[PDB]
Amino acid sequence: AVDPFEMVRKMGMGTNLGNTLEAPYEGSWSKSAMEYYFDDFKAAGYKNVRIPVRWDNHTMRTYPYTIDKAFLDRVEQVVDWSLSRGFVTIINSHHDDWIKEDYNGNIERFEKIWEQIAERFKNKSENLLFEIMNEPFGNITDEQIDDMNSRILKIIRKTNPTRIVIIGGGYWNSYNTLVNIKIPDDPYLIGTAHYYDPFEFTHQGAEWVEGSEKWLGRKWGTQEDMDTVVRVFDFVKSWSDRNNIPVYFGEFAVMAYADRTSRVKWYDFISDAALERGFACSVWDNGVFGSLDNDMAIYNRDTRTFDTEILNALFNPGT
Repeated sequence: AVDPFEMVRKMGMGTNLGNTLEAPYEGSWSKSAMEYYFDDFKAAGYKNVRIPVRWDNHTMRTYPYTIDKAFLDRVEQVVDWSLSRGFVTIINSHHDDWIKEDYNGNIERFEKIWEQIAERFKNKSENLLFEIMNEPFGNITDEQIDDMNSRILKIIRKTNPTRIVIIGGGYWNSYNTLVNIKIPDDPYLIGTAHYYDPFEFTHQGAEWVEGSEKWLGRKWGTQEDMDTVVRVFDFVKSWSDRNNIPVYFGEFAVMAYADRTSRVKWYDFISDAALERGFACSVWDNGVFGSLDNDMAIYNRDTRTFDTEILNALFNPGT
């Protein structure tokens, strides 16, 4: 039982375990979870690991909506690796888009998932954090997002009275949305946004983004570019102060298609701006270097090395 604002301190700067467990089946995308990734992340200086989890294919689609024991075991094993090394560890539901596309029909099932997650991990260390829903988008409404956060939080608190829960809002956990959510009356909470602004810069040539090709060549680094990030982070910091709730940037990254000076600068400036204000961070890393199509990578899981230049920008002040 720990104050959110200390937890955000301890979290400092960290990483996602990208395209791993949130893929339909583990290994269908980037390489499955391995114990040595955590040794490497530790040695790199990351203080937290966010672990995306897609529960869909491991969970029954009829009552009682049970999660395959095997799959919880697998996730418990990976979480345990994280907690063992002293990481602040975060599990969520990610890419579970079925609940976003038909909130009304599916909310029973989502409730059941989170009941079971809450149960299995009830006894873990306080450094295990639950994050309710990655990136709401589409059909689901703001009202429904607020309803969900309150609903699911309640289910979690039955078995996890004091574990910190992370909540955000719609439009891909935008900051614009975070600032307007209805915060449940609970003292163990953190709010999150994902920062990918400007989207056309950060996602240029991303193959899964219809129209990406046309942004190729976009640079980033002007005075105005920088001012915008500060103005937006101030705005988020004010919300944090007003509502007495810490802020967490669960994802940020840039396609390797981006001009190399622009790319590294962007990582540097976002880190330095978030951390200046006491925000926790987890950098997005999908471990993909070829094709550039799919590259938002830092750590190569085969060669067991890091894009050192970027890694340094995350931890150090630029100029």
